[PDB]
Amino acid sequence: NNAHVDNEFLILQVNDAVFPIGSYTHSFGLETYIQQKKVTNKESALEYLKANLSSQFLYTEMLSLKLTYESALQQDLKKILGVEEVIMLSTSPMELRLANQKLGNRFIKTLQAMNELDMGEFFNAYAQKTKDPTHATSYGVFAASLGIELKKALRHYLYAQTSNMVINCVKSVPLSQNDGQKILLSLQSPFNQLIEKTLELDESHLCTA
Amino acid sequence: NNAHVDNEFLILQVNDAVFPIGSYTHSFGLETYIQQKKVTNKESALEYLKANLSSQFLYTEMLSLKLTYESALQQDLKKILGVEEVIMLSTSPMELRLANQKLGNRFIKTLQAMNELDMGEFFNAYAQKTKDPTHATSYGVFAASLGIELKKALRHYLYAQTSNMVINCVKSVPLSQNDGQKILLSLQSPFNQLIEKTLELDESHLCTA
Repeated sequence: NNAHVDNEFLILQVNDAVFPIGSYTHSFGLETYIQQKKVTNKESALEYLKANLSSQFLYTEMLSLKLTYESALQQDLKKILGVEEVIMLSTSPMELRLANQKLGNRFIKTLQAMNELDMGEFFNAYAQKTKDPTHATSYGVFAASLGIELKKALRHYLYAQTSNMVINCVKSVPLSQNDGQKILLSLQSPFNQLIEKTLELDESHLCTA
Repeated sequence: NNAHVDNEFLILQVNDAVFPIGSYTHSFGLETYIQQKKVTNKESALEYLKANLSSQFLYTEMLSLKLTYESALQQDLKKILGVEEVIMLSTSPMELRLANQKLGNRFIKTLQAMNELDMGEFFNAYAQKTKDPTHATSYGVFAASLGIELKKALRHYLYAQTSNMVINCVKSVPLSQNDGQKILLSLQSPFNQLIEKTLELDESHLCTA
């Protein structure tokens, strides 16, 4: 059914800022750091981003993507829903939880609206049953369902999220556009460290940051 | 010098809509098609996009990217400048030519502002000598200079440009966001056809559409 679908383009399409699912929620956490004088320049923005990437973003978002990808390969819907339950029961404040659930639901619905894309029965079942989807967990199931390699799936998702984080810093601090690009370049080695760490973690580390 | 640079992330970074070089110029050509009732819905937008992609966008933009990539591998700056000369002497109207030159200059300058990225001597020389850079021609030299595979370089550039074309249609016609995503999905096979055709063409085809 997916002979006309090229995963090499589809992975760009679903990570594009124009993929119509709403804004990522990283700006929620950043808002306090600017008002309270912590993030003021390129250097302190870089510090904040490295710290964020290696804490909650790693132990919740990135890890959850890996876990639901791996569980989807095993057709273990119970484990996927279990992961989503842990995340929901750990996320504060409620406004952020609701924003995250909205984003996950919109990701699933936007895929389903593309009627000429067959997500397969396991994804169909996941979409029918999910109560607390997130962008990362639904994306993990999506990537596994289409046979997209895990490391690649992680790279594209990580870059897209981080581009959003950096542009939030550029607009909110504010910084020059050139400082934004220097930050993104500086984060490439951290990105590789983060992906390698993600592959070492498991359910026992979920939401532990 | 580039041990800390990962081309797999850099190619996403330079094709991101936030890469600070200004807007792509595809909307210039589209403006007439909407006012004059040609592009009115998803189907006619798809028709217009396929036609555009396989005409001037192929025989000027995509081909020029391939030509300057290949010439950069040969360290043939004369041929690169020759390609840019042909394009400049073929582009109408003057407002679009100036917009294209501005975009090419900004692409080069934005790369050069990232002081921790070494583009290499050949790129340095190209940047010193170029008179009529374009985004596609400068990107070709950039990709070859960093050892990014041609097909990959073409895929990321083609997707980014087409995402811009489709969102212009979504906003200007206007269309629903879902129709935009259906169009992008429908263009994946055309994309592969376009890349394969680009690899068959040479200087004798440049600007012939």
